[PDB]
Amino acid sequence: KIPGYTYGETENRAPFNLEDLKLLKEAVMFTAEDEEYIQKAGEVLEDQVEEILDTWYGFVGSHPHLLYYFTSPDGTPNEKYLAAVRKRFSRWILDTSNRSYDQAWLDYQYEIGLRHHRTKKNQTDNVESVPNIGYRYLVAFIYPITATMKPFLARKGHTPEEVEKMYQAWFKATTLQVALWSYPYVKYGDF
Amino acid sequence: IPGYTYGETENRAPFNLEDLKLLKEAVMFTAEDEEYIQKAGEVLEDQVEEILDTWYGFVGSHPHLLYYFTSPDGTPNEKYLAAVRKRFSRWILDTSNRSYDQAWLDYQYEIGLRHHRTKKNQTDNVESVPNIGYRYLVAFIYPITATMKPFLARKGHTPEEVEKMYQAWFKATTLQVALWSYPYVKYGDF
Ligand code: HEM
Ligand code: HEM
Ligand SMILES: NC(=O)c1cccnc1
Ligand SMILES: NC(=O)c1cccnc1
Repeated sequence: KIPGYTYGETENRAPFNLEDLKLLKEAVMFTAEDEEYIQKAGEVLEDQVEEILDTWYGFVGSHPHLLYYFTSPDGTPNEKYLAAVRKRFSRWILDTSNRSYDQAWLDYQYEIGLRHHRTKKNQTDNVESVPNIGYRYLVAFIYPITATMKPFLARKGHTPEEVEKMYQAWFKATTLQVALWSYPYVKYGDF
Repeated sequence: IPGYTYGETENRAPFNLEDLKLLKEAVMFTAEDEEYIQKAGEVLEDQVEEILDTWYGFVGSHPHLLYYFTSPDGTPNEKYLAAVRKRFSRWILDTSNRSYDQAWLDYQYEIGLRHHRTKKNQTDNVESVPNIGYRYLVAFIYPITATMKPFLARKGHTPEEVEKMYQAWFKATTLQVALWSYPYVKYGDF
């Protein structure tokens, strides 16, 4: 059992529903074709997760203002916090590819948003860290999380055309999710 | 261009150049991207109309998106659509041609304000829906980025050149939408 991973058993119902999701999927051009290709992406990425995680953790670790969000008050990285989050982050890669984007998925999207936001940050792992991750950086991270995925999608010998379809599905899915995570950040009624 | 007030905004941006430096690092934007975004402008300048038609065609095909240009009776305000189109067209050029400096940041705050209820519908003096839900600005990062790709390949540049121009475009779009969250975000959570 992954500590803190509460998919399917969240405290709250999401403030967005399956009709909201339908319309947001339309805004990111996500269709049944992307459902298929995100699943195929999962098959390609599954045994590569550790190397993907090292790439993403390496990026954050190389910028003091980014590693900042995992630090103790003394400004040093909380290693227990980093490790605990890494397990759930790893599972998120699989979820994106393997879960149906249903109400349970949406409820967990709200949860992940709440956990980056001051509402729930630091509570899952019971750590003393910085209180909030500025929303500017969640949007910003759409780029690195999307673009640095591409070389991994090509590592199993798939053609550039099939890599392109898996990559676009990943881009769309990343964008869709960060959009949802904006909810706890955005003034009530403005989301 | 009616309503276009770049360099002449009545507010200073709440984010400064040090904020921009750090956000550029977050989207992996470097001097290389500075070069390639400028090169993208050279490629895209005389393609703006076809680019606009694609983006407008996407919005027009979805009632929940075209919604944001509608009059209270639910019918599209074509004057609103046309006036915005001119400033949207200029935005494409600005992204490629402006230094990302204080003037640029000031106008980034302005564009955010104009999507938000703070200033939406004031620039063109129209009556339309009061706010554009922030969910859709983030969402639009995908279509605004992805649909640009074919246009960057249309002037005979090499695949490596096209890819670099496209990555620069992706970074810049992401960067800008991040900034535009400011008026939407609960005070102190940005
Ligand atoms: C595309 C953007 C992002 C993605 C896909 C992402 C992914 C994730 C995931 C899957 C989790 C675990 C959720 C769970 O508890 O099950 C998480 C938590 C976390 N992430 Fe992110 N994240 C993003 C943006 C950011 C940014 C910009 C930072 C700043 C360094 C960051 C730092 C953190 C921290 C500190 C936690 C732990 C939060 C807590 O205390 O519960 N994330 N992220
Ligand atoms: C990547 C995301 C987006 C980009 C790059 C973008 C770009 C722009 C630009 C450049 C302008 C003109 C700014 C100026 O006044 O100089 C504008 C205004 C406008 N956009 Fe967007 N936009 C985005 C998201 C959206 C979305 C999701 C909608 C919903 C349909 C939308 C609808 C509008 C409307 C209605 C205006 C006029 C606002 C006003 O009354 O001032 N935009 N946009
Ligand atoms: N490195 C990252 O992008 C990251 C790691 C853990 C949680 N959220 C984001
Ligand atoms: N079509 C679009 O994405 C669009 C058009 C005008 C303003 N903002 C966004």
